[PDB]
Amino acid sequence: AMSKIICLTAGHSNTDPGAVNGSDREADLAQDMRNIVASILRNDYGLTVKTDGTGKGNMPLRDAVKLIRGSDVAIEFHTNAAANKTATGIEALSTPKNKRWCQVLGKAVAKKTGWKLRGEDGFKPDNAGQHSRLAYAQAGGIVFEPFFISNDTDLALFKTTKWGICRAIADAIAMELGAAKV
Amino acid sequence: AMSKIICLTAGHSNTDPGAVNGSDREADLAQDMRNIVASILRNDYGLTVKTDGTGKGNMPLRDAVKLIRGSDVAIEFHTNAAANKTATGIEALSTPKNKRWCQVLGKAVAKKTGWKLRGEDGFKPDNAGQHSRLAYAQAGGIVFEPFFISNDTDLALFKTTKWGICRAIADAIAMELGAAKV
Ligand SMILES: [Zn+2]
Ligand SMILES: [Zn+2]
Repeated sequence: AMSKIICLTAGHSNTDPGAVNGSDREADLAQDMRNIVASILRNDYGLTVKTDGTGKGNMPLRDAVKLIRGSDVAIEFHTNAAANKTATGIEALSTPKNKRWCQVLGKAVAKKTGWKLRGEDGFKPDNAGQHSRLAYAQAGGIVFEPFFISNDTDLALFKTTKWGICRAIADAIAMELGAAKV
Repeated sequence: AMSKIICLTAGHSNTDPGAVNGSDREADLAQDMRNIVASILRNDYGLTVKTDGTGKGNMPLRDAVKLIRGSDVAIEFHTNAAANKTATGIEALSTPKNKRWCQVLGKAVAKKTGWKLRGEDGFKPDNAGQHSRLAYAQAGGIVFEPFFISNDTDLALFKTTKWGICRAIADAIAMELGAAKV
């Protein structure tokens, strides 16, 4: 696990913040997910994590893809959104190579939240995907959408259990890599 | 600053979360402040920080005061609240003896955000106080309330710039303790 490289990035930016629900912005939620998961992987496990920093995300695709290629797992955090404010659940978009990783991530979040796993236990393939960062998924990264920002109830749960959810994600990544806590 | 000790805690708990504004809760914002500032002081400045953990707060007073007494500076993060939803500004409650630290913190946040300083450049004394954790300030800790959760505009600013606000706080603490800015 100490030879492994985990890439974590955040979708969207301060100027183009993705989906919004009130004063909650996708860009901000994605920044929190990337930062918290990164910090736990580094602190609790001493693992190598490469990121697009601690600020907002939306690293240029060219640069992102270079990071994807240099890593063992690469995850960009996003929130889902629908006009239907009852739409709910967890999904991760990637190539079939990454199905197991998508399922590990999705299950980690489902256990903590009771949210529904969409797709195949949280996996949706790139060949059928529609996304602003579909190119990231096509390149072998994972576009992870743990919840719909448009779902007020799920968003409230996320906001009240953010650190616990992100710890579940970090712990699941470490477990899959066989990394013990340090 | 390498031999100094900082204490950081958070107000309120998961099931008694303090003031709320929609699905934003004081306990959760306080947890973010405490965790982000602590992580910057530890990871960027290499300083020694004592905390009530990475979860929710409301460490018992007997325990909290042990940390206050064993630190060079001790801050519990809270949010202010009012019936008047346009009430605004920064305050830090502590003993008179501890005025300078309160003003350092408040002015740092004012510079970053443009928020108004309440009291004397952010300081308010423990001897005229009304607060659930007044006893934390009475012991010479600092009950820090950088903004009113009840103010939609200021809460939104916190939400969109929190990592910068928390870095401004961490920088102010480090520099006052003798460390070079990072
Ligand atoms: Zn997105
Ligand atoms: Zn409070």
